[PDB]
Amino acid sequence: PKVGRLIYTAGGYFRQSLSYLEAYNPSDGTWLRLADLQVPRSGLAGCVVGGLLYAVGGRNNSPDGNTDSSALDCYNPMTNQWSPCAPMSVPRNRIGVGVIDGHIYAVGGSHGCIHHNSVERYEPERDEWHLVAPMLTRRIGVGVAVLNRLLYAVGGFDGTNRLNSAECYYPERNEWRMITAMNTIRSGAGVCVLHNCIYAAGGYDGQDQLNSVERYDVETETWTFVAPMKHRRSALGITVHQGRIYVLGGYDGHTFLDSVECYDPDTDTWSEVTRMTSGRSGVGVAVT
Ligand SMILES: O=C(O)COc1cccc(CNC(=O)Nc2nnc(-c3ccco3)o2)c1
Repeated sequence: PKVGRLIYTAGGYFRQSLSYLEAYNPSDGTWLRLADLQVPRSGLAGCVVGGLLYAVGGRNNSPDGNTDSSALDCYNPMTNQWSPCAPMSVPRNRIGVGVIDGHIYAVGGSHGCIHHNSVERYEPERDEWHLVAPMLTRRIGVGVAVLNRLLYAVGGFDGTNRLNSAECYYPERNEWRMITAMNTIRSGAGVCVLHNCIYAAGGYDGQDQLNSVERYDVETETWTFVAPMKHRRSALGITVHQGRIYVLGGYDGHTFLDSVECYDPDTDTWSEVTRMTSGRSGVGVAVT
């Protein structure tokens, strides 16, 4: 094929919610603009299932109004087209998603002043949503990752407190269990899994955006700091591509970042590999 896997960035915020879909090719550093979202959105989550890109929740924060989204839309790289899917039970801004067994899990997020602890599961082959057990904590700006077929919800804001706690969901049981809490309080952090560990990068602690990064190891059941990113940021996009973590854009209290940093787990170092076509925060990112 002309290209390998690409890192897709959908939506985001800059002065207002965006409809951009762009793709970065790690092999030659080129960016490509694709079909716009049907509705602008930011604070959404992105994931892939069966070669299809999904844009979940978020909100359309515009000059003349704000509308939280319960929408799920699907993008097909093969034809460069967006398709509306069944919507979720409720709008979820600052949502988290994870994929397990080809099913998409929508986690927490908010609707107005409602901070969800609820969680629902989407089955693409049926285009239908079903709620599952709710998290033990209400979490918006929660980070979500999957490890050993278990869904992890990390940090966030419960409506009052910003959290350093994290919990794990066992689909086979439909039970949530708290795990060791992180070193740092983080809402709107970038959370992903890489080489059998969960990473939590950046975020906001209630006083400033963060550049520190920590890693959870399941057999020691502990969170350990790794090399920090060069640029502090919350509401960043994050994904994994061939053994490395990519963080995209974000917000640091002063700027909408276009910076994209890459983490090398073998040397424990971060490098700025490229820049988005324009700075922005709250993007949905995935690789396919
Ligand atoms: O809805 C989202 O996903 C993000 O919402 C955010 C995030 C960070 C800051 C804000 C506040 N909005 C904001 O600062 N807008 C703004 N700032 N500067 C401009 C601007 C500059 C020139 C023209 O407009 O617009 C909203």
